[PDB]
Amino acid sequence: KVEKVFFVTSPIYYVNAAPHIGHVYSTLITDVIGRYHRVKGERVFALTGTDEHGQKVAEAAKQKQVSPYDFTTAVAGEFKKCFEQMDYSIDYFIRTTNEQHKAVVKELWTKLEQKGDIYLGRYEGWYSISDESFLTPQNITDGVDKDGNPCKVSLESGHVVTWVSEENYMFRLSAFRERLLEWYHANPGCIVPEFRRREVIRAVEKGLPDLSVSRARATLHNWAIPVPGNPDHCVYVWLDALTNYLTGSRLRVDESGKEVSLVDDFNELERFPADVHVIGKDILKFHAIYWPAFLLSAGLPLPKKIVAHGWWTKDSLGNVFDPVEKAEEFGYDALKYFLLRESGFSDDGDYSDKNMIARLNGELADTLGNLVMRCTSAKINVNGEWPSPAAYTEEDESLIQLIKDLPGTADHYYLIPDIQKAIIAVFDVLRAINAYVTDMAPWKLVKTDPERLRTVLYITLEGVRVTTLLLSPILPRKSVVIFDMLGVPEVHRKGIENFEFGAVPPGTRLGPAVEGEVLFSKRSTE
Ligand code: MET
Repeated sequence: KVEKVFFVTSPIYYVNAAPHIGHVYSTLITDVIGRYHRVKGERVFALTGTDEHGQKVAEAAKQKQVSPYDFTTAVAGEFKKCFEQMDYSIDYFIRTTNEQHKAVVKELWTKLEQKGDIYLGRYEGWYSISDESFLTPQNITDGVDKDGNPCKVSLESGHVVTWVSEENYMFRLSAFRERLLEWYHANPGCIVPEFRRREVIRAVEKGLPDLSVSRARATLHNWAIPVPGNPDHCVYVWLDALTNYLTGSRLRVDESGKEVSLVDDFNELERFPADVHVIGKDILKFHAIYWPAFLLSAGLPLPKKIVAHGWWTKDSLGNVFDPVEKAEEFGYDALKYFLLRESGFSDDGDYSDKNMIARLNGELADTLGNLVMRCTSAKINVNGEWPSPAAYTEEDESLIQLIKDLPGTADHYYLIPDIQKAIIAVFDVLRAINAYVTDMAPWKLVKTDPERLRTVLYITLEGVRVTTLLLSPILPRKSVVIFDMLGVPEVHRKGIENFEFGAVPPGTRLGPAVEGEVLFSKRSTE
């Protein structure tokens, strides 16, 4: 197609409470996608951040008896600390309190208004403050609040809903039904997974109401962006929030990660529109309906892909999963592996300690770690080098073919994107490499047929190198330890050139050994 910066985003999270696993998972997926495109040698801009305005946040700050400025700044700081500890490679962390962001929101608003797509009207209806979401009466039901009093709750989330009757600026969303439908039909990969795409089409097929994009300022505790030309109104937190993707695309960022300039025209930085928006299923409508509608109105290009995973962007009754405690217990790369291996586009995942140990011991230690140790062992690799292969048998070639096919396959999965499938494909090949090794018994060959061992060892090292390269966006620190052990030069650790079989030449020396070297140490079953 065209050469631009591959632009991948995560949602920006409400700062009403501390960061937790949902946020870490969403930002993980964004990080992995970005990392894979970097190892393909593409330019990448990965974006994450915090949603800091609105009633929900203001009221959370009121509950803690602190000013919104101090509260948002403190919780935003917790998010940054958390993501730093998680060892992501995110290019920029945006906050909607940022002054440049507010300028962008005002430019976008003025466009919608000049286009004729904003009018003064009224919203009279249900609203979820916890989700900052307007709801029809079909999407609420009966429940209770903390006081046990009967109340209405959202069908979507189970949060308490309230009736709102306000003069509001309205966006003409109803006018964009046909164009949104055209967009879904013409780009059948634009929403992932496919069943969520089908949900969006059905919802839009039914018809769209107009959307309130302002609120009376008192309702918001004056914690929002004023509407241009009307200081009695505040911009809807979601229109403000979605705009973070446009803002991010227009920020020049220095080496320490501070924003230093806002460009006038997004084309200047070549990021917009996003190639992938990573979201949780709870915020699908905002990204797949509202967002493209605003862009169509403003005449901005639309995103290429929205991927909605099965977790809730935001969710205690005596049940905890602390990301850092787990990572300090089992390792950071292992935890990341586990989260991405275990969960597809569903809540069907088993996140017990029992299952974590099984995958750690089974896949990372027994399948991958053991293979790395065998092909670098002094016992088997007596000369500590990549040997030069002799002639290949049919069995050799069957394995070589699997290895040559693997890049093209994982690449497709990464681009869906479906990271779980990309992992399963790589491990299928690791399993095949192990079976080959068992078959050939290279420990026996050292004594018996040194020439045969050359071939078997070479194919093993090259299968390990390639699988590891493809696993490196998922296991960034361990992929480095593995490449060091194999003695793979830095240049061969990225680029599509190095997807090819045979990229590291024979005679390459292995890295230095360490006594009792741990790649993935097993954990007892308790
Ligand atoms: C533009 S994405 C906004 C997401 C929302 N703030 C949330 O936390 O769920």
